Amino acid sequence: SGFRKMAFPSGKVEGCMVQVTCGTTTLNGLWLDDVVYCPRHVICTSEDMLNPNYEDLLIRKSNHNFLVQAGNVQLRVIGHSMQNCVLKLKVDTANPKTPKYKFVRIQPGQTFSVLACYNGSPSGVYQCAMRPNFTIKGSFLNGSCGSVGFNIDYDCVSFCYMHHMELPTGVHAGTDLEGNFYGPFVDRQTAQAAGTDTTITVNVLAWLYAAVINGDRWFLNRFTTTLNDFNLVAMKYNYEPLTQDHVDILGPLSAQTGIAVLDMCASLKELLQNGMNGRTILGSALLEDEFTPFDVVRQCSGVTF
Amino acid sequence: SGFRKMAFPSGKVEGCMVQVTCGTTTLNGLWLDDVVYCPRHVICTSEDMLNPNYEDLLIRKSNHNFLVQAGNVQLRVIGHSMQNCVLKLKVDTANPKTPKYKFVRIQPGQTFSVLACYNGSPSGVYQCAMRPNFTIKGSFLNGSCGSVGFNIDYDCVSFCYMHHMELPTGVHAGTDLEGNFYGPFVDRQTAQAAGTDTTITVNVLAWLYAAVINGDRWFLNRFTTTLNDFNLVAMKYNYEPLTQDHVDILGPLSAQTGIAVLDMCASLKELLQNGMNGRTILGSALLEDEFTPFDVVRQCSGVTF
Ligand SMILES: *[C@H](O)[C@H](CC(C)C)NC(=O)[C@H](CC(C)C)NC(=O)[C@H](CC(C)C)NC(=O)OCc1ccccc1
Ligand SMILES: *[C@H](O)[C@H](CC(C)C)NC(=O)[C@H](CC(C)C)NC(=O)[C@H](CC(C)C)NC(=O)OCc1ccccc1
Ligand SMILES: [Cl-]
Ligand SMILES: [Cl-]
Ligand SMILES: [Cl-]
Ligand code: NA
Ligand code: NA
Repeated sequence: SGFRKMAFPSGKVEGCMVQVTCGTTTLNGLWLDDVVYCPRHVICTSEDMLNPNYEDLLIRKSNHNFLVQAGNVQLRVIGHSMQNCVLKLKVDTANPKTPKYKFVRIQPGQTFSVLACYNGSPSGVYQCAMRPNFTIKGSFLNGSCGSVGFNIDYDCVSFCYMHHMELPTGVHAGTDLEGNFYGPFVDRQTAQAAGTDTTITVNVLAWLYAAVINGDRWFLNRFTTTLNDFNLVAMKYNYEPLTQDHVDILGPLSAQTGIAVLDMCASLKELLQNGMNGRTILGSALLEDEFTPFDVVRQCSGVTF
Repeated sequence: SGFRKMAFPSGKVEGCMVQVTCGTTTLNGLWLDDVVYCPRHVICTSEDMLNPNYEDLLIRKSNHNFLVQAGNVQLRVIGHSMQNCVLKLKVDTANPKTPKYKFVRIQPGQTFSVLACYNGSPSGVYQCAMRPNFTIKGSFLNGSCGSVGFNIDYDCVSFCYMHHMELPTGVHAGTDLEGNFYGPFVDRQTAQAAGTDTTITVNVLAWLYAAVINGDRWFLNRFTTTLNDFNLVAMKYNYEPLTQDHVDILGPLSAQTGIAVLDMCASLKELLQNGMNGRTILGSALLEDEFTPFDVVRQCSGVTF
């Protein structure tokens, strides 16, 4: 038993990380098959970043302006192109460690693992959620750009996130691997703000099922609620609305524990209106919303890859 | 910026995990060079586990009673031996993925990454601390035994933990890679209890420095304290004593932030006596003690491997 914020094993991704240097700027790239993906702002100076014209900047660059280094090996760039906010550098050697992979755009609330890298080398791995305001609360320092987020499905790596910037609040923004930002953000150093973040209600309920599975039951109550009445309370505490689709996705956890989804909603309702009274749930004094229903099933049934 | 519970990249360890089957019992082994390490209770039946005589049980086993499977490859066992609570199976093939490694016994308070595995395959990776009562609060299901804990130092994997059992409280116990349990526990299914757990004071202070580095400063106060006076308060809240060695280890964080260690102790003192008043520190309503001082420096300076 036990319940931890668990990341995916990172070896399949570690074997894809490289270092991309253009001019004096160095960040990470993702080497799949014969293409290296990296944030396009690698082609900027420290001065360009206020409002760069990336089209113009890339036109002035030749293949040999991009230094791509896999470990100590030197990769030869034989082509370069821009797709939205990411650079695609064609190299002369396919990565022999290329896993089976897919590029996917995740939805707010879904979780993934981040392999935080500097200079093409891994620093650490951690799990996090795409917030409802399309930011993530990561741990990223200068040079971490080009670090990727991912999920694993049996043997297939689903890449969903490439890191590009930090907004003043310590919050992090990036793109999918097709180069489109999550949220309204742009890769230039002009003033930008994330907008209203809310709590991922379906994930909190998932985590309450996780607590029951692991023996924390004090919050189960005799009350029940309707879906609309629950959302009346949720909205007041800046929780995302719970939809019928969310109810369906919580179905299997409800079946495993024998606690109807609306009965668990009624328990959450009381927690929101009364607090925890200095009690804890899975060691936490706050309601946790970075576990999806599938994250709970995976970890509590021991799914492997 | 940002601060997350970060695990080490797990690829070097993933390449060492195998599946060991004896009779009907299957757990994980660690394949380094030409030796596979696994928990010795793999040689028990479901009935033996009450009070096995492992010496006797192993004597009745032949090399071919141990089925060792690396992926789909079948390893040949050519030798078997017992060191304390772990089995050492000699195989006919060195692991080609063997990293540079060391076996180390960590001390209470120190952190490591756990690569949770089933049937020799990774399920996930998470960071945790050796509690003062020599247990860990992990996430382990049946079949997870033989999963290992580890740290990385540049290129060297320091293996410190092999998982063996769960005590009734959902708490987890295991050995170092020489087979000796952390704590007073024994690998048989007789009644056992962990004993008094306490909060890892030096780690909480580390995490308060981490909060300052990341911009949370509301808890810094004008007060100061002596080391003995702080420990008078700490003991009352079941915090481990802070020693002069702990002060020295916090030195570099104190120098980076400009906050003397005893001034941070004074801030912790007020937090303990007054609570947080519904405030949070790095998103947490409770004081976090699973980060060592070096974990904070690593993550906040971007150390790589
Ligand atoms: C890439 O490694 C690096 C990672 C960060 C964690 C530092 N990203 C950048 O340097 C990035 C490059 C630009 C061209 C996309 N810039 C930022 O992320 C920048 C961070 C600095 C200012 C600390 N943030 C930024 O410009 O945010 C928009 C903004 C600007 C001005 C006022 C408010 C908000
Ligand atoms: C190995 O994969 C598995 C992992 C656990 C997470 C289930 N470990 C065991 O099966 C282990 C084998 C014994 C011989 C060391 N047994 C236990 O960990 C056992 C767990 C069961 C009872 C759920 N725990 C145990 O025996 O604890 C001691 C005990 C016994 C009786 C009363 C209180 C405490
Ligand atoms: Cl309804
Ligand atoms: Cl908390
Ligand atoms: Cl003193
Ligand atoms: Na209603
Ligand atoms: Na004193």
